[PDB]
Amino acid sequence: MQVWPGQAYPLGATYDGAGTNFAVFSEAAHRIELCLLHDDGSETAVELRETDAFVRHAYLPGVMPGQRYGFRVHGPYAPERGLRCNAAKLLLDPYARAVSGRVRWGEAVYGYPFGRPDARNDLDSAPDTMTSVVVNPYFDWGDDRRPRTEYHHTVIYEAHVKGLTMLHPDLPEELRGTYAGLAHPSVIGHLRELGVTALELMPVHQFVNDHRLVDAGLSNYWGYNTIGFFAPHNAYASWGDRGQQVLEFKSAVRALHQAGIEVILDVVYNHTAEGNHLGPTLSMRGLDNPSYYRLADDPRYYMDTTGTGNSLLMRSPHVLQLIMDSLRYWVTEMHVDGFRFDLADRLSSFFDLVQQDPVVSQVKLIAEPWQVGNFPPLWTEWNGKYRDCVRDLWRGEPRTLAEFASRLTGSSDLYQDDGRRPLASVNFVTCHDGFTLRDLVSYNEKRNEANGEGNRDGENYNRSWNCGEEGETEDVGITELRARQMRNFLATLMLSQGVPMLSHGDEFGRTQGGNNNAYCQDNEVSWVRWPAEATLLRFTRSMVRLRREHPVFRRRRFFHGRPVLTDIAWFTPEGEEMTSRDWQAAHAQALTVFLNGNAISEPGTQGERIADDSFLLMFNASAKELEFVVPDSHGRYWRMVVDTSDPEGMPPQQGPELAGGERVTLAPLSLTVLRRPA
Amino acid sequence: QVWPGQAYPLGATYDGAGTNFAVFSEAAHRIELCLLHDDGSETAVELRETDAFVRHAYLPGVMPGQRYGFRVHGPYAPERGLRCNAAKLLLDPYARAVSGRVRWGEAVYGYPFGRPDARNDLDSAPDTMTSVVVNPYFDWGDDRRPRTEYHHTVIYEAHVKGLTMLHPDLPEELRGTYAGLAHPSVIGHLRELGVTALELMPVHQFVNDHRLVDAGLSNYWGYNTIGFFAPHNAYASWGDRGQQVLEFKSAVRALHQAGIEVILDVVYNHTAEGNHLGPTLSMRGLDNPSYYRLADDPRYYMDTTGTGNSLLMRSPHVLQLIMDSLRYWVTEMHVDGFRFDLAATLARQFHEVDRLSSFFDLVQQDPVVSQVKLIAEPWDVGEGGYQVGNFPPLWTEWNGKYRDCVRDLWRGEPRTLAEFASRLTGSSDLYQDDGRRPLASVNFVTCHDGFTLRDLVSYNEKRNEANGEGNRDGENYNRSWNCGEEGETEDVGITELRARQMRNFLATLMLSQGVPMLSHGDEFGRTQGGNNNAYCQDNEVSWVRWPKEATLLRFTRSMVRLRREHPVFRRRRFFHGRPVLTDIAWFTPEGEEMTSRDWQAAHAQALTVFLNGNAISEPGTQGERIADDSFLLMFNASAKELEFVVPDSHGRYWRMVVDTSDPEGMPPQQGPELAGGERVTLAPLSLTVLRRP
Ligand SMILES: Nc1nc2c(ncn2[C@@H]2O[C@@H]3COP(=O)(O)O[C@H]4[C@@H](O)[C@H](n5cnc6c(=O)[nH]c(N)nc65)O[C@@H]4COP(=O)(O)O[C@H]3[C@H]2O)c(=O)[nH]1
Ligand SMILES: Nc1nc2c(ncn2[C@@H]2O[C@@H]3COP(=O)(O)O[C@H]4[C@@H](O)[C@H](n5cnc6c(=O)[nH]c(N)nc65)O[C@@H]4COP(=O)(O)O[C@H]3[C@H]2O)c(=O)[nH]1
Ligand SMILES: C[C@H]1O[C@H](O[C@H]2[C@H](O)[C@@H](O)[C@@H](O[C@H]3[C@H](O)[C@@H](O)[C@@H](O)O[C@@H]3CO)O[C@@H]2CO)[C@H](O)[C@@H](O)[C@@H]1N[C@H]1C=C(CO)[C@@H](O)[C@H](O)[C@H]1O
Ligand SMILES: C[C@H]1O[C@H](O[C@H]2[C@H](O)[C@@H](O)[C@@H](O[C@H]3[C@H](O)[C@@H](O)[C@@H](O)O[C@@H]3CO)O[C@@H]2CO)[C@H](O)[C@@H](O)[C@@H]1N[C@H]1C=C(CO)[C@@H](O)[C@H](O)[C@H]1O
Repeated sequence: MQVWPGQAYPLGATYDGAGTNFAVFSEAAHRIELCLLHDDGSETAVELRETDAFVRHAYLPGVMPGQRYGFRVHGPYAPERGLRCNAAKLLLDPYARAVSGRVRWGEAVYGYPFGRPDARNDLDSAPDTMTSVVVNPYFDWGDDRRPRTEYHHTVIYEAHVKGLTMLHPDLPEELRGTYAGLAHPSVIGHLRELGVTALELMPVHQFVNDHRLVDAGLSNYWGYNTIGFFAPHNAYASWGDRGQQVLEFKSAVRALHQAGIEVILDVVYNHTAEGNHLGPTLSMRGLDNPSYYRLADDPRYYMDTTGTGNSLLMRSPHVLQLIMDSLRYWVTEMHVDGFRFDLADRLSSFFDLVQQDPVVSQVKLIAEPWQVGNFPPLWTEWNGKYRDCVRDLWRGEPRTLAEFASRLTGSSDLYQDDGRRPLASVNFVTCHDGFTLRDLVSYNEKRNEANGEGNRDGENYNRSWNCGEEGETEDVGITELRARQMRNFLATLMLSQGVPMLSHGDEFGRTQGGNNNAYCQDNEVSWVRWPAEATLLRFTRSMVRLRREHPVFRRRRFFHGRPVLTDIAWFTPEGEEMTSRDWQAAHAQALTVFLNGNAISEPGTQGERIADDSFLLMFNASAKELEFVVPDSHGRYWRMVVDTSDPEGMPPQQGPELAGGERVTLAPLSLTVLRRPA
Repeated sequence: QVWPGQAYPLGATYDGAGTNFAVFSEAAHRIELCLLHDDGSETAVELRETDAFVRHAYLPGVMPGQRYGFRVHGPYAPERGLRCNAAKLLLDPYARAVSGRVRWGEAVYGYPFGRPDARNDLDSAPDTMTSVVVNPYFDWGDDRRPRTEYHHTVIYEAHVKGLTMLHPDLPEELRGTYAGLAHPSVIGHLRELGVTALELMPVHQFVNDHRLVDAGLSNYWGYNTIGFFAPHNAYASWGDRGQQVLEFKSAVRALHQAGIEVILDVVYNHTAEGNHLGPTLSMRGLDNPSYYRLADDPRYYMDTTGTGNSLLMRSPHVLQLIMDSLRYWVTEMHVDGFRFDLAATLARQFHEVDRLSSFFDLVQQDPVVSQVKLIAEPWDVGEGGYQVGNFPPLWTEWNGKYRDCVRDLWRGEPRTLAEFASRLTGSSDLYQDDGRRPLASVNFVTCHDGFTLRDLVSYNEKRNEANGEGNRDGENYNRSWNCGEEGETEDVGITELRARQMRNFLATLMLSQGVPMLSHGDEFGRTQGGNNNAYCQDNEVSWVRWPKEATLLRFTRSMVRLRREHPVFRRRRFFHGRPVLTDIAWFTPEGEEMTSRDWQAAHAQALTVFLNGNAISEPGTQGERIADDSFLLMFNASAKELEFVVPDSHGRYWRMVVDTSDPEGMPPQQGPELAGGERVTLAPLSLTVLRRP
């Protein structure tokens, strides 16, 4: 069987039309065998003899897309030195473009014998692991254009690929819960009409169903257990797992771009599915353990800075190269538009590589900072302080107004000194972590007993109010207050400076029963129920529309304040400008903000001045009715455009005209917006 | 008309309707884009939109050929390392084309000549170089990067101007220019010599040092870079307003058509702005603490052994500039590889491993940069940073130990045969343990640093007084022997020996494992009159004199041909040696196996090396066996006639193919055939090579 020396680059299996180049890195390896799997369970093994800077490689003529392959590394098994090579284990190609199968849990997938953690286990793992597959790279994108929606026009919608469409009645059964279902015109239509410009997907890199969850009757639903950083998770594909999942994902991106929607991927580079020293041996632990993972003071064991078993070695050059090769691959070959990272001196070279890379540095780079306000000036960040503060406003925490004013206006205290814009602030009321929007107005405390960890998992301080009853209620008064509270949250988010993120299904009032950490619930707890929910839907679409049609809510600069033209002003509910004393009043829970649509200094794309209507934002988060006074001349008139006290949705319902100096009564825990054209 | 534009890419990008301008500075309070007109006047525009400290604007209607520059308003505080000074017209570090030349006066300095810590408010615009907007268009046609594997590579280091300044076939307009490099007479000379890669000495735009100009000298070699994205304008016949780009591309396109790669000597470790008394041209005025490694008293600059300043290699925008530069020269200028010098002098507490870790990380992972030829000059042997053998295994290196050892052997230095055997076979002791191939050692006997080949056999000591530093510059320990007289001679005996010695060096280079590098003009026996550091000699000291069928050229062309025809001299694996076929064997001149006693004897100055051509284990590109003839290399590094016995069975015949003591050149002359067991005497300081099928 013909074997040529081939190329050390690129890494992985590269098909050229007549054959396939294989190249895999290990500096611990003594010998590396490429194993070609056949459909009958047999193997043909061929040595990767040619080595260049510890990359072994060979080109194999006649090897074609669809071929299943793996690697066997012959090398030391010395855990006291951090070496865990075990040639009985068929290893996943870290660069695999497609991964087939699933893990069948048993002794074979572990590298140690089932009595002793530091001895060696000799059963062949090949029939019980996932396997890499050679991919044909061809895909006709036609006129595919990346939307390149600027941040001040962005609305992010975080969605789970399976849960978003698992119960959608317009889709055929085999598209439901799949990548292809994302391409369905009904799903794309709903995202379009919501005003969504960026679909952020929960992890789509090939991950593993944790043995712990499988053994407990659960499954890894969210996917924060990556094993394949180049392969789209095969369980979300209905077209098949031998390359077809690549085709599926690409056609989903292509359909979303035809609708003008960006694809952002949640990517999890901080750990892998191989876990701690008692986890399985599937790819990197068997390839080169000290080069990939951060090892403890005792090299037998793994630094676990996240709770997820292990930690990638961020100073290691082939870890950095893999991460970058992966980001470039998802942008350049999968046509995604950005990334959401959790990197829970060590990150310095990583940040250096991101910043200078001409492909990656130009996509949307969104960070989970957990480090709030400390990512480099090209990163935007999830603003958890925004979430906690807005949650505090509407639950009545009694000194929130001063901080809420900052969060409402882009959190300058967090980003201005770094040299960023308010658009660095990704604001959100809910996400996949914690309560859904409806559970947040319905539960004081989390209900995660179905996750099998004794209610020890998930956030303990939810900053939530059940509105008078824990859980589901018959009371129409509670039900209506809950519905307004949800409107308060959604409206606060769409009227805030920064970049707003919505959590899939919140536009429908999705509930998880008070489960605030549903990572392991691949069932009706989490799946979107497609459709009272018509008032919430109408209210959300119109709130997104208001934001889209008024630039003063989405400025590129921080508000200037009063110069010693005024672009923003703060008033008491009785209509007097607010003093420094006013900000500390203990039961200060109400406020009027004036936003001056005549005072937007940022030019538009061709240098033109940007003009807008002006607004009055009246917040009552006391538990009582309050009279507000429109601060203005008695002859100037203001149109009420938002009133979250309206049970039918204002918007889209439109409101009365108000004269300056005229009193208006706001219901407890309510928001009203007025719109004088100026 | 001014639009916000974009912060990426950095520099002036022309789209067809106008030009985007983006420049980095963390220290600036305001940045003014200045647009110079041919009458000296300026139209200033603020770069108001700022993003991660990149200020940018798009100017519709601004066209290629537009001269521009930056003025940074910001703090002048040398105590804090801030040297922003809006009176200085600063260069765009990303300038694709730099026009003009520095006119040395007080206006180009950030400080007044009496007080280094005061601010100099003179306008610098009439005395500095200016950046030029360029049209990126170029029709490359069928252009292909040769991607010549290392085991087929013959490098030829050349100075753009000196290579062709005196070439009689070129019209005067082209002599010494990028256009000159593309002349069919120049390309044809390289093709016939066997050259596969042309390594050009610094072509990045550089500055004529004030200390040289105020001495009647100039900067000829160019290790004083100011523009890392622009081809040096003084090497361009076509003009300096954008044409220098087109001319450089023409040269690369012409060389690729002959199948010759371009390697660029690149100097990223320091700039032409020098220490705190140097001028303020680009980066010192833009963001001084971001660009330069500053001393603990930030007024002052850490340096890199006496160049003046040192780029901050841990700075993200320094790394981005270097990577952008590398990518630009590869992707758009189409060059094939780089020779780096990353030397610096760090204070005790800091280490080179942490200074360059990100840089090496960046280079290894980048899809474009990591796939071109990456050649490093190591720190020199004493002042240890990255010493030879230490660069990461993706890199190849100038092997200075090869140079020293082969010079010592043909000098007759006492105990050289041991190290020589190692250098001759790829320097296994420098490259085998780190996982590299013998192709990691760029071998050479001469380069632009030190003596030319002819001077290496003509002088015991350097003569650098014309360079203006009292003979203190350049290497003191050349490992040279003048063959019996210092300087030129009319003695026929010393001339014969000098010619033989030059064939010894070239034959030794071409038979050694590794990648050979030739120094331009050594094929014509170029001389510098014993000047061993001719960096400031832009004159007949340095330029190549072209002949008007010389023995040396004929001998060199055929030695390169000998290597190209026989894979045993350019293997991809280190020699296995004895255990088990035997691929290499070492013999005394009397013809018996070298023991460990023979390598260390004082008298050990002569060797017979056997190279087994049926023992090449590494496959070719389609997995087939590589086969070659077998060879005997007989070295007489002693100073007497010496008898060698052919170490072979009693009835096998060998062809003599190299004999450096033949004065008409062998090769290409064809010698006789000898039988195993025969005695043949070799002249002192001579080399004979025998070939058997
Ligand atoms: N960067 C790079 N360098 C190479 C390669 N092949 C050889 N080198 C070098 O050539 C020397 C001799 O290789 P050899 O004749 O095959 O002699 C080798 C070979 O017979 C065998 N060996 C080493 N590695 C392997 C391997 O991976 N597979 C097999 N089948 N044999 C190996 O043991 C001998 C001594 O091995 P070394 O100490 O490593 O010394 C090696 C090694 O330094 C390569 O593919 N890439
Ligand atoms: N002509 C000129 N004036 C400058 C500049 N930088 C600051 N200023 C002026 O001084 C005001 C205070 O600036 P700030 O502290 O940076 O507070 C700024 C700053 O944090 C932010 N920001 C404003 N423009 C930009 C920008 O272009 N890029 C980024 N990343 N942030 C900006 O908006 C806030 C309010 O800015 P303004 O309303 O415009 O009001 C600014 C502006 O009038 C400049 O480079 N050129
Ligand atoms: C292994 C680990 O699984 C479970 O942890 C899951 C979390 O409950 C989820 O909240 C989810 O966290 C991710 C966030 O949703 C996301 O926003 C992102 O930032 O990454 C987060 C973490 O990666 O994903 C986790 C599952 O992927 C479980 O609750 C947790 O207790 C489990 N840790 C056990 C594992 C062993 C070692 O294998 C021990 O090290 C630990 O002490 C165990 O508790
Ligand atoms: C400024 C510096 O100019 C002279 O230094 C030159 C060297 O003599 C040349 O040999 C050449 O060195 C380069 C190598 O050829 C090359 O292989 C590469 O590795 O880089 C080397 C250094 O870049 O190029 C140099 C000039 O371009 C001169 O001999 C030297 O004395 C001069 N240094 C003076 C400058 C002042 C500050 O401005 C002080 O710091 C020093 O003490 C001065 O001596």
